[PDB]
Amino acid sequence: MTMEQFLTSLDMIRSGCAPKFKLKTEDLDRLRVGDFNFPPSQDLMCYTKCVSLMAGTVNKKGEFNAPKALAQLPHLVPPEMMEMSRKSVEACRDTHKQFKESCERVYQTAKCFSENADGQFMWP
Repeated sequence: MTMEQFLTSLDMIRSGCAPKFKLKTEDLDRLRVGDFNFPPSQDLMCYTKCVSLMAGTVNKKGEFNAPKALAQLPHLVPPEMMEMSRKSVEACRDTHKQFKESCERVYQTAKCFSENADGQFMWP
């Protein structure tokens, strides 16, 4: 995937998930630039789960699958973002073990990616 394809994919992924929830545009804008520094609603957390299910990086119980995520990266991010993503997969692989509820498990993992990111992080 090229950078141009990646940037557009963010909108396409959002379109498959956002209609299932009641979400604020301002909250989606913040996640889009990797700013997870605000309290999320349950709907926003479950949105992150929907996006991750589409990516194949989590199961329906919200358990993050690090080997599978590493294998999926070429279908998720451009070459330019691979190393940063590999680094965040490793740093954030066990975050889900601290939570029991599936949407929360995914949201906290995504928040960890955003915080561990050593470059710009973008969420669909």
